[PDB]
Formats: sequence, C-alpha cells, structure tokens
Amino acid sequence: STDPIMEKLNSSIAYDQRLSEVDIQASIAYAKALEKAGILTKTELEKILSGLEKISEEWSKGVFVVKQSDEDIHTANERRLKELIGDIAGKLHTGRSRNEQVVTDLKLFMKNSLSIISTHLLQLIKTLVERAAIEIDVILPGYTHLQKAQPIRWSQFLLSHAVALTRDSERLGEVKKRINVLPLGSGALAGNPLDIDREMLRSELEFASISLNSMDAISERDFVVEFLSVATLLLIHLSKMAEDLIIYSTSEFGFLTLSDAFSTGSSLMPQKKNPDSLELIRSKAGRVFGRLASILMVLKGLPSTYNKDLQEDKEAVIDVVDTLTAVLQVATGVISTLQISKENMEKALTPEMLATDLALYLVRKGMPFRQAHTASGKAVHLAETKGIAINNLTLEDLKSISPLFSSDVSQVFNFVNSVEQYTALGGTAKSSVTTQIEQLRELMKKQKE
Amino acid sequence: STDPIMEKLNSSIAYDQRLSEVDIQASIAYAKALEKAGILTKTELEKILSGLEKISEEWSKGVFVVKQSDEDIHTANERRLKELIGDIAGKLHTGRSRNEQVVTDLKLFMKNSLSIISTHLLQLIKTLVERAAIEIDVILPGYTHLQKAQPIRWSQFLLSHAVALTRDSERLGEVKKRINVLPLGSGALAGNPLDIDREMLRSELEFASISLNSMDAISERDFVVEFLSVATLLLIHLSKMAEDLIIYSTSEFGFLTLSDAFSTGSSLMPQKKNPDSLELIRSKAGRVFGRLASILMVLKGLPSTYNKDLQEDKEAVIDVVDTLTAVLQVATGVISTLQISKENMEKALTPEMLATDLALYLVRKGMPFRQAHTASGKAVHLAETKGIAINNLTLEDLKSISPLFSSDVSQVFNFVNSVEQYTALGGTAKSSVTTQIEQLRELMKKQKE
Amino acid sequence: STDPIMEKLNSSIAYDQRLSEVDIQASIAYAKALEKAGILTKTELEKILSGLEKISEEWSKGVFVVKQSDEDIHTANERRLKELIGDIAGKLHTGRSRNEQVVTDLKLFMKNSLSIISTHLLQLIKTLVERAAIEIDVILPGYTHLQKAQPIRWSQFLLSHAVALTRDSERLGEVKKRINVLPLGSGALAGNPLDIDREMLRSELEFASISLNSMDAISERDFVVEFLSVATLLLIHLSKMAEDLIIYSTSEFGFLTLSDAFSTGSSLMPQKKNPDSLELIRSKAGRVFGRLASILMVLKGLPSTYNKDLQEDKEAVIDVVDTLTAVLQVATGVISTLQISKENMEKALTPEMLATDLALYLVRKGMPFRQAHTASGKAVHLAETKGIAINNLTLEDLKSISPLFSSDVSQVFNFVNSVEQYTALGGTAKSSVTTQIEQLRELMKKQKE
Amino acid sequence: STDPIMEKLNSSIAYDQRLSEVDIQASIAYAKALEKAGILTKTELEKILSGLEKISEEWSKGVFVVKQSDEDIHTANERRLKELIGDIAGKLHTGRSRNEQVVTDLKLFMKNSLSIISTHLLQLIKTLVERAAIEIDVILPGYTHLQKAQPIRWSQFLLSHAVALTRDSERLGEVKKRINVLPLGSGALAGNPLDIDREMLRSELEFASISLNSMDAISERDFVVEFLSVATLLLIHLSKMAEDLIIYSTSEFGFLTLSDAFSTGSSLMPQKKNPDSLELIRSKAGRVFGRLASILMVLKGLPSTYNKDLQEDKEAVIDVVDTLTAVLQVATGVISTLQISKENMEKALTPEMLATDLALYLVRKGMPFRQAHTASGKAVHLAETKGIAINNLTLEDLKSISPLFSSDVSQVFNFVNSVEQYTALGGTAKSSVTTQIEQLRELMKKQKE
Ligand SMILES: [Cl-]
Ligand SMILES: [Cl-]
Ligand SMILES: [Cl-]
Ligand SMILES: [Cl-]
Ligand SMILES: [Cl-]
Ligand SMILES: [Cl-]
Ligand SMILES: [Cl-]
Ligand SMILES: [Cl-]
Ligand SMILES: [Cl-]
Ligand SMILES: [Cl-]
Ligand SMILES: [Cl-]
Ligand SMILES: [Cl-]
Repeated sequence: STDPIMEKLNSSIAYDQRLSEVDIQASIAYAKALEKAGILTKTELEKILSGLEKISEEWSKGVFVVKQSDEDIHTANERRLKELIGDIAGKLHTGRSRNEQVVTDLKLFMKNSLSIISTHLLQLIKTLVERAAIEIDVILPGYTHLQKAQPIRWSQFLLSHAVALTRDSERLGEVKKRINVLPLGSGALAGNPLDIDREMLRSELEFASISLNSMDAISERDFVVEFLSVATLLLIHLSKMAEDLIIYSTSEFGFLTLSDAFSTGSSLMPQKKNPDSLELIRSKAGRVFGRLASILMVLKGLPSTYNKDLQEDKEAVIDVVDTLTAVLQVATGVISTLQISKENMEKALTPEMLATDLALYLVRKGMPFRQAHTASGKAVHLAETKGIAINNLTLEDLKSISPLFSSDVSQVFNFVNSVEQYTALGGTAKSSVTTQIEQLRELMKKQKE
Repeated sequence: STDPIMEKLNSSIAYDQRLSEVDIQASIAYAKALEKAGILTKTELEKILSGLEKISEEWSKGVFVVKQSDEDIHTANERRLKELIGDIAGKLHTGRSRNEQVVTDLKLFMKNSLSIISTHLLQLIKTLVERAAIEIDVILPGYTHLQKAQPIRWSQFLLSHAVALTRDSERLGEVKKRINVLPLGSGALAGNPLDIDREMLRSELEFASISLNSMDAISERDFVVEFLSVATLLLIHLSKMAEDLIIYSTSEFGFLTLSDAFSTGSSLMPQKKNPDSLELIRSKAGRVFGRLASILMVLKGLPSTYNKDLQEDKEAVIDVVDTLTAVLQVATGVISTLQISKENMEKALTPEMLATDLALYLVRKGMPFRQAHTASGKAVHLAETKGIAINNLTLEDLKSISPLFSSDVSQVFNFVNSVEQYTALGGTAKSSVTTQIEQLRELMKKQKE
Repeated sequence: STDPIMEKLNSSIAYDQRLSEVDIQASIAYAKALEKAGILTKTELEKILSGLEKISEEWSKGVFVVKQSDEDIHTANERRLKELIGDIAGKLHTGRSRNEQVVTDLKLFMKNSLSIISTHLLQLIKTLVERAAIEIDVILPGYTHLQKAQPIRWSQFLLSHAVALTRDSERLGEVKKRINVLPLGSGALAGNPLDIDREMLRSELEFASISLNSMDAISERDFVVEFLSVATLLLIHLSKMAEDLIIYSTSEFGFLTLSDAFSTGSSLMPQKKNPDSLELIRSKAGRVFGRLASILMVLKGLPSTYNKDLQEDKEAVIDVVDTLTAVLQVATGVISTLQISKENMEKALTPEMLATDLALYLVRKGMPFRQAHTASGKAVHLAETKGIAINNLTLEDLKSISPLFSSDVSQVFNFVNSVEQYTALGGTAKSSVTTQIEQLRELMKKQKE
Repeated sequence: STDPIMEKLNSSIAYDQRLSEVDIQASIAYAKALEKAGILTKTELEKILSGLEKISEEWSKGVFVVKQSDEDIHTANERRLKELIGDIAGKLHTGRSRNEQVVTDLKLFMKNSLSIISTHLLQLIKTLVERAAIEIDVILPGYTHLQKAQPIRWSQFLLSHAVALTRDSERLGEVKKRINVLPLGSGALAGNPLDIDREMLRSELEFASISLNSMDAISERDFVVEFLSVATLLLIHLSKMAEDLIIYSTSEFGFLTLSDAFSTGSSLMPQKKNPDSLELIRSKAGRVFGRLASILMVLKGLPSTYNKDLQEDKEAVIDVVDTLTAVLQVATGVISTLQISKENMEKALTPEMLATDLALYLVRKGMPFRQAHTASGKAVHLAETKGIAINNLTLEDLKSISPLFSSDVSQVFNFVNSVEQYTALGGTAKSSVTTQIEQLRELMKKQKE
C-alpha cells in the first residue's frame, strides 16, 4: 500500500546497516531483561539469543540479505529473527519502541566511534608535539594580518595547533559523557510498562547511567548536535592549519613542501605538485558544518515527543564520523612527513620584524613606549626611504631620531635574542616551548585515560 | 605513492559516476573540435568517437568496470578509452583540464536534472490548483499565531501554497539560464591555446552561450550555490505546508487525513496512523539547507583560481537533486489523495472569528474603526463572561455596548457572507479565488515553455 | 588619512562599550604587573590606577565622551587616560597588544554574563520542576508524529523540558571552564617580553588558569563558538517547548492559555489573544543560530595568527548574551503564570490511546506481542467501522477477535491505570515522576555551586 | 499588563525607525484609497494626508518622539496621527492589518535600498574593468591550489572578479522584480473587505504589480531570503577577491600594496601596515551568511499564515543592506587606489609555469599529449636535479628526453608568447581581454537601465 516513492524516501537501511551490530547487542540485552521480567522463559531466551547471535554472524560475514520491506536496520533484524525461530521472535518486541532502539543504537555506535576518533586525534597532537620537540631551534616569521609581525619559533607554531586540537579532544570527552546515558527502556515516550530492569540493561550495554525522563530520552538529539558541533570546531582548527601549510607550501613563501604521498600532480601541467591532502581537509570543514546546520534545522520548532523528522540524524552522524576518521589520519601523515626548509625559514627573518624590540630598547633607556614606538617607526621609514633594511642604518642615523640610541643597539638585531625575550609562560622563548611540550605530553596522558 | 587514506578521501567516483554520460558527451564534443583544430585526423576522430560511444554503452548497460586508480569519472573514461584504442586516446587531453571538465559535466548534469525537477514541480502546483478549483465552496478557519483569525476558503489556502511554489518554479528558471553557459574551453585557468571553436562546442553540447573569462569559469560555483539556495527555499515552502497538513491531520483539528499510501503505523501502538510523508518532507528542508551551508563555507575565503576544495560540490548537488525529485513527487501524491472532512472544517467555523466583521458593521453605520474595534471587543468579552458565543448575545446586549447595533446585525453572522467580502484581487471571496486559479493556470503554461 | 567609510566599517565602539569596565579592570591588573616588572615606578602606578579608576567612573556614570578617533573601547580608554595624566599613560602599553586585550576583555565579559544566564536558566528549570510537583496528578495525551500515542502525566511533559534544559546548564558550565583561562600576556602573538607575572594577572583578574601558547591564545575563538553553540542548542530546546505550548494554546487543543502579561491582541481582529511570548522565543533560535553560523564562517580557512576578521566576534557574543537573558526570563514568566485546563486535558483522554495496553493484556494471558498487536489493531478498526470508541465494543466483540479476552479487560480502560504501568525509572508513573523531581532538585543544587 | 521584559523583547522600533518614511508613504496611499472606497470624506482625507505629511517631517527633521508604548514604527505613526487630528486618525486603520503593513514597508525599503546597492555594485565592476583596460600589458602568475600554474594577464585576473560581480548584479535585478509586487490590500490574511482599489495603490506606491493571494502575501518572506541569499554570494565573491589581494599584499608575494587610506598600523609593532579593509570585507561574508541562516531557520516549519516569528526579518534585512553599502564602496576604493608592482609581478614569472607550453610544442611536432606531458615532466625534473630552471637546460639535454626537441624550443620560453596562445574567447590573450572589457562595458550599460 505504501507509495513506492515515499517508501524509498523513508528507507534508512542503506546507511543504517552500520548499526547492525549494536542493534543485535541492544536486542540481546533487552532479551535478557525480558526473561528476568517474566516475559520469556529461559528456554525461549536461549532460542532468542542464539538466533540473534546468528544474525550478528550474517552481518559480520557480509552475507545478511536485505529485503524490500526492510525500511531500517531494526526492521531487518526483527524480520530475520522471526524467519529463524518463528513466533518466539515476536515476544522480544514487548514494551519496546523503535523510538528508543533508534537512539540506543546510535549512542552505542557513537561511543565506539568516539574511541577511534580519540585515538587518531591524540596521535595527531602527539605528532605535532614530538616534531615541535625535534625542531625546537628553528625560527621563522610570525604573522598577524598575513603581514610579518615578530619572529617566533616553528615549534611555537606547531604547538598553537596542538593546543587547540587538545581542547577539541577535551570537548570530545565531555560529549562522550552525555552520550553514555542509556535511553533504552523509554518505550515510545511513556517509559517501560514491565518494570524492566534498566540498571541490568545499563551495565550489560556498558552505559554510565540511565535516562531520567522517557519523553526527553525519545525526543532529544542533543548528543547528535553536540557531536556535530565539536566535530565542526575541530574541523575549523584543521582548516586554519591547512590554510597555513598551503600558504607556506607556496613557492613565494617556500617554508615547506609536503611529501609525495600527500600531494598529486596535474594531468595537464607537468610541473605541478599540489597539496591536495590539505585542501581536501580544509573543504571538509564546510561538509561537517553543513551536517550540523541540517540537524539544528531539523530539530528547531518540532513538537514533543518523537517525530519522523528525527530520522535524518543517522546519516549525518555516520558521515561526520567517517570524515573525522579519514581527516585526522591524513592530517597526521602530512605533519609527520612534510619537509621544512630551515634555510628559507631563516632567510625570511628580516629586520623590520624587530621594530618592536627596537622600541623596547628605548623604553629600557627611559623613554615611554608611545614615544619609543614612533621613534622606531621613523627608523623603519628612514630605512625604507633609503632603500635599506633598518639594521643597516648608521648609529648617527639612529641618533638623528633619538640620541638615546647607543652603539649597543646592535644587540637588538639578533633573532635568537628576539624570540628569547619571551620566557613568560606561553611565549616563544625556548624554555617556554619546552615547558609547553611537557604540559601537552601530560595533557595527552590524561586525555588517553 | 599516494597515501591510501588520502587517496580514498580524494576519490569522487562513488557519486560522480552519475556524470558518466555527460562526461562522454562532453568528450565527444571536444574530440570533434580537436579534429577541426587540426589536432586529430578524421581517421583518429572516428576511432575516438567510436571508443567513447562504446564506453557510453558500458555505463548504460551497467557493465563498466571501475578500477582502483580511478579517482573520478573523468579519470575512468580516459583510462577506458586508452585501453580500447591505445595512444590515440591521449590526444583528446590536448589543451584540456580537469578544472573545466568538472564544471562542464556538472552543468550538463544540472540542466538535465532541472528539467525533471521542473516537470514534477509544475505537477505539484497543478495538483493544488486543480483541487482548489474542485473544492472552491469549502470554508474553514484561517490562522495567524495559530489562533483562529478570520474565515477563509480551503481553496484560498491551497492557492497560497501553489503561489509560493510558482515563485520557486520561476527562480528555478532563472538559475537554469546561468547554468546554461558553456565553461568548456577555459583550460586549467588561462583558456584554450588551440583556437578551439567554442561556438561549435556550445551548440554541440546545447548551451545557450559561452563563459566570458577562463579564470572565473574555472573558479566559480555560483551555479551550485544558486541551485542549492533556490532548492532550500522551495523546501522551506514545503516545510510550512507540511507543518500545516500535519497539524490539520491531528485529531484535535480533524480537518483531514492522508491516504494510507502516504502514512505508516506503529509496530508498538496498534491505533497509530502517522503522516510520515509530510514529516519526511519537512525534515528534508534541513538536509538541503545543510548542503547549501556547506558549499557556501567551502567557497568563502578561497583564492583564485581552481582549488581541490571545490570537489565537494558534486555530492551536494546530486544529493539535493535526488531529494527534490523524491520530495516533489511525494508531495503531489499527498495533496491529490488526502481526504478533507468538509463537516469538521465547517464545525470549526465559530462566531468569534467574525469579530472583525462586527466592527466593520459599526463602521458602515458611521463609527470610526478604533471605537468599532473596542465595541466588538466588548461583545466578545460579554459573550465569554456569559459562557456563550457572540452570535447568541441578545440585541439589547449589543445595544448596551452601542445603540448603533440594529436587528440587521444578524447578517454579520454568516460565514459565506464573511468570506464573500473579500472580492478585491487576492482575497478569499469566491470570485477572487476563481481569478487566481485562472492566473495560475496561465503562469504554469508559461513556466512549462 | 583612513578612508572615512572604511573607518566607519572598522569601528566597534558602538557595541564594545559594553566592555568598558572589564577593559579598565584588565588595564588595572596589567598596570600592577608592569610596576612589579620594573616598568612603572610605584609613583607612576598610583597616577595610573587613579586615572583608570576615574575613567571607570565616567563610564558607569554615563558621562564618558566617545570621540571620532575611537575605533574601539581599548583605544578610547587609552586616549582618556593620556589626556588625564599625560605621558605616563603611554607606559601602560609596554609589551601589550590589542590582540590580547580583545580576548581578555571578551572572556571577562563572558564570565560575568554566564553567571547571570546561569541564574536565569536555573530559575526556569526550577519553575518547571516545582509546577510539575504541584500538578503531578494531571494526565493528558502524549504524542509522536503529533498523533495521540499513549497517556502521560502533564508533569512528565514539564520534566522532559526541565531535563533537557539541565543539560544546557551543564554544557554552559563546561564552556565557562575554558572561558576561564587567562590570555593576557600573549602579546601580539609571541608572548610577553618583560617576564610579566602572569600568575599575578590570573588571580588579580580571577581566571582559573593561564593560556598555554601565545600564538593560540591570540588566534583562537573556540570560546566564542562554544558559547554560541551551546546557546543555540538551548534555544532549540526552547523552540520545541514553544512549539508545544503554542499548539496546546490553540482552541482545537484547548489544554492551556497563557496569562495576559505574556500575550497581545490584534489591532484589527478584536477577538484575538495571541501567544507572542512563545513565538518571539521560537524565532530567537534562528537568530542565535545565525550568530553561530557567522562566526564559524568567519573563522574557517583563516591563517595564523591574529586577523582583523576576528573582530566580528564581539557583536555576536553580546547579541546572544542579551537574547538569552531576555528569552530565559520570559520563558519563566510563561511557565509559571500559564493556566492549564485540567478538564480539557482530561476530555482529550480517549480510548484508542490505550490500544497498546490492550495488546499487553493479551500478552499477559500468553499471546506473543506481534499477534497481540494485530488483535488490538482489529478492535481499533472494529470500533471505527462501528462508529464507537473501543471501550464500547462488547465482550463478545472482543471474543470474535480473540477468545482470550475476558470480562476483566475492563481494567485496561482506566487512564490512571495506564500511566501507572510505567514505574521503571524514567517513566510516567507517579512514583517515577516524584523520583525525577527529587533528582532534578539535586542536579540544580549542584549546578548552582 | 504586558510583562515589561517580553514587551522589550517584542519592541522593533529601535531598528524599524528606518522604515518611518515608507510607512507614511504607504499610509498616505491607503488613505487615498479609503477615500475612494467611501470610508473617508474628502474633508477627512485632507486632515489625514496633512497629518501624515507632518509626521513625515518630524522623522526627517529628527524630532519625532518615540514613546514607551510604541512597539514598532507602525504603532508610532498611528499614535502620532491620532494625537494630531484625533478620532479621524482611527478611520485609516479600516480593513488594514499590521501583517500587511510590515511586508509592504519592508519591500518599499528594499526597493530603495537595492537602487543604492546597485549603483555601488556597478561602480565596483566599472573600477575593475577600467583598471583592467589600463593595465592590460601586465603579466604575472596564475594559480590553482595556490601553486604557480600558467602565466596570465593581471587584467584577466581583475576581469574574473568583475565577471562574477556582474552575475551578482544580475541576480540582484531578478530579486528586485519579485520584491516589486504589492502586498498591501491582503488584510490580516483574508484580503481586503472594502473593494479597495489595489491598482490605485500599486501605481501610487510604484510597484510593478499586486500580490496574487492574500494568505501567501502575508505569510511569505521569500523576498527576504532571496535578498539575503544573493547578498551572501556577492559577499562570497568579495571574500575570494579579499583572500587574493591580502595574499598578494604579503611581502613574500609582493605583487601589490594597498593605499594608506585602506590600511592601518599596529599600536605595538611600528613596522606594520595591515590590509584591514580587505579583512573586514572578508569577515562580512560570515556576518551576512549568518543573517541568511537565521531567516531560513525562522521560516522552516512555521504554519500558515502570519506568525510573530516573522518579525526577525527587519533587523536582518537592514543589517545586510548597510553591510553591502559599506562593503561595496570600500572595495571600490581599494581596487582603484591600490598600487601594483609591475616589476615583482614580472620577476615571479618563472620557467616551470611554461611546462604545459613545452608539451604542446612536442604535440605540434607530432607527439601525443600524454607522452608530451611526461617528456615535459622529465625536463622539469632534470632541471631540478641540476639545480637550474628549465630554460637553462641545453638542447642536447632536451634531446636526451626526446630528439623531437629542436633549437626552436627557444620560442616556448617567452611569457608574452605564452599568454598570447589564448585567443579563443575567454582566454588570457590580449585580444580576448579587450573583448571581455567591451562585453562588460555593455553588460553594465544594460544592468544600469
Ligand atoms: Cl522458566
Ligand atoms: Cl634546509
Ligand atoms: Cl653613547
Ligand atoms: Cl585529415
Ligand atoms: Cl465530509
Ligand atoms: Cl434600531
Ligand atoms: Cl620605585
Ligand atoms: Cl480546569
Ligand atoms: Cl472467560
Ligand atoms: Cl464627500
Ligand atoms: Cl613597478
Ligand atoms: Cl634538429
């Protein structure tokens, strides 16, 4: 009777086959609770768990056969169990609703997915932290407005990304905690009428706790929005790092080149070596953001309790989980195999970036910063008008700006001296970077457990 | 050499196989232009067109074989042609870039897709217009704030949706016009170096014109954003109609019930008959919006010219084209097979909705509207305090509010009289509705051609 | 020199005057650290803190005078201090960047704002929890697909919203923790060169800790995205509750009416009483979501470190903070003053919603659920074809469906009996609702501290 | 009675004062139609138009006084007219609803706003087209993946942006057409009951036509979504151009520097000259996108007809109209006053970008492209391994790759020769660029009228 086109638009089995195992696992747990509730005889339970375990095997062996009438994974497994053991299968449905199987399964899938994602995320952070430890002596320009600002260590750069990524890791753990709440036993919205043992369900399925209200457990998708939100910000961080590496990979900047494994050429232009890995990653930010936008829209203005609209969550979660997994591993390969050009990073170190240091120089000699700033500004301009860099002005030139300049300004013109000024926690001085590295190694240790 | 994970993240063949035919068609057109440009001998052209036509057959017969190395459809067809005719295949690549094949193919796919979508959209509008013509005598409540406002014809309701949908149709035609501009011959960004005959390409591929600048033709995706944008607004309209029908389908409202073909029951609650068709449609608004959001993000801040980030467009377009096709046809089935309850729509017609008419009554007798409004307000409240509807107050009751009320107020209390006040173009009077119906039939006639 | 139009587009003083106080407070803290770093003499510090305190007074008395050249609050306060104490003011700028003042100020503003928001959020949850305790005996329909499902307690409904809102409260606390990290002392990106005492800054400004990397502290806006994200989900929850109350406020449903303080009439239609409060709230979901979308877009693909693009964060945060504050308080008024119609909620309780209970009845007598479900389905249909409700079928009618039905089915037809089946934790049975109420009172107690 | 906080959240006068004039203008038009409908005496009309004209003066002189009770502009003007002429003012409300004043006013405001925006947009395109005509001999690198691709003319670059901006202009005109439809006379939803002369209203207010259905005219906001959508894509284009100019403004690229009027320095780093104008513009893309996202969300799932949720449209439209106006003018200043470095653009022209030309060279001599591509690839690599550019390999070196290379390959190594290959329409050859310039001058001529 169902209109074929609507039935097709209604089918979620194509993607939600990814929930085949957690669905059996959840059915198994419920079968045991039903036996304890007196709905199944221990003899029936056996037939049921045996059938379910068999269906699990069919899916893992890639031999399960999806039929036309299967509008979703839940309907598939129920059909299969019935054709295996008959009428007994039908007892498993007692007090159970699809509205609760759907969030229970997706949460089970998400818990497993987060572990994998976490593992990869931590490996990415580690890769950045460990390379930062190895390349701690490298100094290059730091930018604001994409204009050379003040010199910083390449390790300080790798660590800013590592640090941001660590907050992503942290948010990921917080979301996992609310994901880890058992919704099974909420029924279609009013709860379970059998005095089902929810605690037994909880430990069996390995959730940290149970849902507090049946109407909310079945209507909410905060856990989907949260996931999508944190994943989006994680992607945002990756788009910024991509933007950085792609620009630094240009021939104009020349700071680095990715490995051949993470680049591709051009079937038309023979000279090309393109940073595809990073561009792909940068574009995924939009992809994941679209998933977040869609779910927020799907939810807005919907009435309590369950609504068929909610079915759009599955595909969005699965797609973002797969994007993360791929994106994180690729990012790792890139960071660990890319080749920096210590020579070019060094050449890019030009005197004008030391203009702030030149002003502090005068400040140390007594001049108030505002004046010191304008004086340093003049030297920058004098050198420009003269067609040279500031370190090439003469001492009398500096005196023409302020007699406060003494022969010892020569010490201002030393990049190692520049970065080494920033010892206060968080700065780019080498001792601060080593401190950060240690802090991050600890943070990771704690994130892992 | 390419990292396997990055290569997988980079593959677009899974979805872009949908472009198999337009890609051959575009290669065929270019092969003929290359022969005219002196790159191919008429003998070579023959081998080439014959090979291409053969590959086209493989795809349509569902026998084409995708190999590991095929990162996209373009790479697949090029590989296949080479293994069919050898070295000659390689001449087809002359002066051609993937950056141009990609937008040429997607535009070719979009042109064909729009025709199908248009056909369905027009059928949906027709369905609403024709039912509105049949059910023109039905009157029910009209709402603002979901509170009963003034009575309107059910046909006036069906037509508001038809009208909005017609603007969707119109926007769809405008987008098609800019989609219909040939980008082939832009190369990787600098244009074509062979003095290729772009006009020949244009007519051959059936585009209305050619791109003006090669750098823009290869960098832009306005045609994707536009499509996604209009599709999103179209979905918005459908979410509002869905919201309406779902609410009207409630037992509390009781105005209508969808057919069984567009509903489904509940495996747990035996009494349920749910309007799945409409909820599915309403949720797609979010889905399509997410696609729009993702592409806008993918594009923002990207430098000229082509960037690998752009590859995310394919899957978003294909997904939205398929959503539209399904959603439009389902919407049509729903509107044409749903059953209204003329009796309940009639029962819902209550006197308080005529309070505005009661104020105009006094206005006709000389009272300024502001005063007429407060007087009518009092009658509404008097009736409430008295526990009756306003048409049940006595004439002396109305006189206690304003002596201006005469025995002829009885004429105010007639719903057919209410709606029939709105004869000015656009209103709910029957003559206005018939006018609208005629206007829409014409609009559709013009949209179709 | 600056183009007047660009300067206007660049000015953020209109909105960022809201940061006038935290900016002084942050300048005060830095002045004291500069004295300890040897940049200011204790005599200079005095003049500085005295001047700053004076500027603080000007803003709080609403007498501060913004001049043309003030492109932001930071520039305003610096100008004012200089015209008050002269050259000494300029020493305060030593080692300080706008890039760090900007995030330090906004975080200070956000910390204060979250406290207010939290206070209001907790009051909203309390309002729902306490009313749920008072109206615990009320039963009405529960819905899925906006179709009557199974009976539930009105208190179970109020609590689903309370529960969701509690997760919003929890997420709000997590975000506050990362907001509470001091970024001051990061300079323009390389850190602070004076060995400034960041710990002194931390305790002085009351942050829980300090930023780990100067490049990240100045480039990131995770704290803005997080805030916007959680606020958006909070709004989503409020849009669903609004959708519920507006629908329940219809005359068709008739379950409740809001108070006059939270409604408005119509200048045209005298009978109208509209639920403006709820519609306003529902629409804010979109408003806040737009703010989230904008910031995510502003950030995507931006290079390290600071970029002027980031300046868009201020107005988005301030607007959402003000929306939350207003929305939360209004929501509270609505819930606490609305009037339910116990009589209509009772009348809406119809027999078909007990069809699931009727199937369990047969299940208890031995029949497998699948069969019990179809049997109950038949009774629903028999009653329909007969034009009566199911509780009106005769016992022999039920026997015609299944001889398993005995005279005691009469017990199935009792709504208090229906809801009382759900005693398992989370359900709608009265003992479960009282449990929830207790749990939520505790949760709130912990959230508050 | 209205809760003060809800009343504040409900007030739209702060921003919708921008609609003060179009609101009077719309009231004036309706007053004249009411007189013709027999509701006002010609004597009353006079008092009314005189009062309205007076209120118009108050607003334009900046002396109108907003009172507490004014929840919107419509309520303000109605109050003011009443206190000026008394009871007569109240007759103007006859048959009129706020639901129609609101869309009529906003459309009137949008029509005027589009004209201004169009004027500025066309000036921006002109600025790019005319500079492209002046700097037509300049050649620099063209990029894909931000990697040097093939040489192109700077004019070809300016024109790709001009061309995209022209589509923005075109879409803007299409939106204006649907904006130009008169909604006045739709009442609260059922239409107008006075047989009001809508055609008279149309010409009087200068709309191109009238709305077809009263229910749609009052419920829709397609005209807002459309506007926001096109404005967003326009901003997208501007974010890409900004991304380009900011990168080209780097010292690493060194192709250009903006004028001082469109840059700003750093209060901390004396050497800085930052491209604020472009970064501000790039960030507005997100701002405008957020406005689009919010309105789409506000609309999704809302029931017919009017809902208070719709009130969020005003502020979004006004904000985007003001952003466009500022952004467009600033963009113009930037393009017209920026200074390119013809010398550096020339230096950036390196031999590897000619590798495609080198392959075509062999193709002309008979070699199939695929082979020609790999041969050219080898030369690129040989030169790398040798530490020189390809134009420095010896003829015998090229022979070692393919004996097909003859002394005349020297002609391949000429950049003017490179770009001049692209004469086919749209390419970067000089004759193609002059063609584009002419086409765009015409397009603008037509857009203007
Ligand atoms: Cl047993
Ligand atoms: Cl090196
Ligand atoms: Cl000296
Ligand atoms: Cl020939
Ligand atoms: Cl009927
Ligand atoms: Cl009389
Ligand atoms: Cl001292
Ligand atoms: Cl009552
Ligand atoms: Cl019996
Ligand atoms: Cl007269
Ligand atoms: Cl020059
Ligand atoms: Cl030779």
